[PDB]
Amino acid sequence: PMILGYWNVRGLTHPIRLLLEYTDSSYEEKRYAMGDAPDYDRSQWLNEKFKLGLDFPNLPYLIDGSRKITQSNAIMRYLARKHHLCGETEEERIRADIVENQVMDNRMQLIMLCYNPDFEKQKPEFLKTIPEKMKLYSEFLGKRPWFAGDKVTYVDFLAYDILDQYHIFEPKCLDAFPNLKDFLARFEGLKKISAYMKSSRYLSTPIFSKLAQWSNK
Amino acid sequence: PMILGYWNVRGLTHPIRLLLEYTDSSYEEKRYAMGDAPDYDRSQWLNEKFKLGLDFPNLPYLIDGSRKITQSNAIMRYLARKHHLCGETEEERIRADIVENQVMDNRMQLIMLCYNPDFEKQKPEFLKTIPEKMKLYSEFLGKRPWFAGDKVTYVDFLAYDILDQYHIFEPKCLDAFPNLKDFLARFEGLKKISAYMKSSRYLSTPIFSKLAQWSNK
Ligand SMILES: N[C@@H](CCC(=O)N[C@@H](CS)C(=O)NCC(=O)O)C(=O)O
Ligand SMILES: N[C@@H](CCC(=O)N[C@@H](CS)C(=O)NCC(=O)O)C(=O)O
Repeated sequence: PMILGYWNVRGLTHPIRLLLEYTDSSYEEKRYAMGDAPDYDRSQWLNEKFKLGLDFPNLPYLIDGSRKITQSNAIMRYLARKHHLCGETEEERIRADIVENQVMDNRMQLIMLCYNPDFEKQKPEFLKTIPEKMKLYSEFLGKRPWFAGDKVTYVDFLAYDILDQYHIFEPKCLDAFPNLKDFLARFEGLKKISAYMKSSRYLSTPIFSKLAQWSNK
Repeated sequence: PMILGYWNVRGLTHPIRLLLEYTDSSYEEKRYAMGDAPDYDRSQWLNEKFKLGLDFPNLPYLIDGSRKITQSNAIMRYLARKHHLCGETEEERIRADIVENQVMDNRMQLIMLCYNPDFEKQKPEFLKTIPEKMKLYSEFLGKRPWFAGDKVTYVDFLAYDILDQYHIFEPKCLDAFPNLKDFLARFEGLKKISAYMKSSRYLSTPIFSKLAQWSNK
């Protein structure tokens, strides 16, 4: 089988776990654990970081036979090409390129606030900003059923993830965008997905390490 | 022609400027300026940020007639596809994806150092880490002429830039790494790049905005 390695956290690997399932990949995961405070030992990983033969060692990684990959986006694109889940048209490619990089931006912003020592001070001004981030998702999708077009592509996995996360963080952030909420239910309703969500392998939380101030446990 | 817009800095757009020159593209630039401390006015951009028809307004943006794109990597890929500078085989495609992503991480690490009020006391820890980053790019290029393989692809633009920037930060960081000093000279040796480095348009520094602690003027 293929081997997925990551922390025993949702982090940024939710979209890869979901694509592996949707595509019926035959895989196993090694979920590394971080020691507890104060130290938050990372030795379970560090001990083999440089022994897997990865060009640029990092988590997540994917071993797929003789193919070895790091960087979540490259893993996602690798799977997308393997299982034909890319945009077919120039327009679809442009939309997937954009979204793919927009979700990373929006992710880094959440990670930054979340691991910010002044998280409580920070919520307030950060939440005033969500509505305009959702609007931009909302208008981009418009009436299309999926982000690049007429077909589910790997970016739907990235966009579902990030929208789901913003929603955990601000339950009402989406009341004003029925099309986003509609997107989250169309996505949760794909066949292998609904099944994966009721399984032992499913991990929606925690999101971050115990380092976090949010969704850290 | 095509319109590229970004700040009047190198920032994260050096690779696009290079790619437009290497490909003999017809293009005009809009270089936005920002005020000086203490409030660093961004009003030149802000006045037109929501007036361009951009899906997710941001800098850099590229406009190619109908097509309006944001996110640097999406602009890079659009230019790559147009001018056939994409990997050709799967092996080239994975190497491209990884590098693209590895570049952005190494770039985010430098930006975070450089925008930390603690620059000076923090810098010496940052320097200790460089040798290991460069060894990774080094062992990855190996003996290949270019990053994805035997031909220049869009990723050599992303790689030239991040090696060039770290090289400006630590002039001696590449001494142990011949294939990289060499890569730097092969790239610069490209006809249209060599031509462009001497032109009126060339903008090497500053790299960061007036806010940074390093290379801000
Ligand atoms: N940009 C990388 C993020 C890599 C990264 O930041 N990995 C964190 C987990 S989110 C890590 O623990 N890295 C392993 C390491 O550096 O040793 C990706 O998108 O895959
Ligand atoms: N992930 C984006 C980063 C973009 C970004 O943060 N843009 C900066 C300059 S590097 C900016 O000034 N944005 C202007 C704004 O927010 O209105 C990219 O790769 O293009």
